[PDB]
Amino acid sequence: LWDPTLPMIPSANIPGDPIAVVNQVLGISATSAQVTANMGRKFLEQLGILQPTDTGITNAPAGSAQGRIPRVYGRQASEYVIRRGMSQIGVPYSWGGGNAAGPSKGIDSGAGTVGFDASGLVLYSFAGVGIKLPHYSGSQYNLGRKIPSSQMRRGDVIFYGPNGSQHVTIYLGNGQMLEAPDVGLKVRVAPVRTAGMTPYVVRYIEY
Repeated sequence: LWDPTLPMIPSANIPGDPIAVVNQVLGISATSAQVTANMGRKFLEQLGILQPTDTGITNAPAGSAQGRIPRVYGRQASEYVIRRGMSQIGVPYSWGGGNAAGPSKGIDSGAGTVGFDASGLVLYSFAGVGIKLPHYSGSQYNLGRKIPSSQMRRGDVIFYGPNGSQHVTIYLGNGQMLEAPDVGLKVRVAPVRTAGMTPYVVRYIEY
């Protein structure tokens, strides 16, 4: 039922729209959704397609094959997401860690450690193009569009455990995935594991 290489428990479940940026000097703070909207608007502006109605949030309604980002720009969007995640290789794992702005202090166990957990890394990566994801893998599994796992494609998101609750990674193609794996390790590229994998992956960006 679970990937037996990792703890056989649900991943950290961080509610709502957490504060992502705190600047004590300037006296400001902002949430993950704020940062994500701002990045989404910048991305749309860089494609030449920003509209006054755009908040910057680009998610498709769950199950729809139509999101805000045009299909002709989806490969570019996906590659930007992957670049963002890959830039984090070497950052420590932290249980509960990460927000749309970068690694962060975790929760519970991970309260004294700045880093990413699996769903935190995924949310950070996708935030660069305005795709807003909750900080819990099981909730991430309910968004986006399902693709059969046998047909996973670079940029799709792989899940593990019941309800996708254990672990989540970004598929890179060629049998490799980007993940924040477990305590004492760092964000890494690793071979895809099939044990405990859900029968679908999730696609957030169409192309």
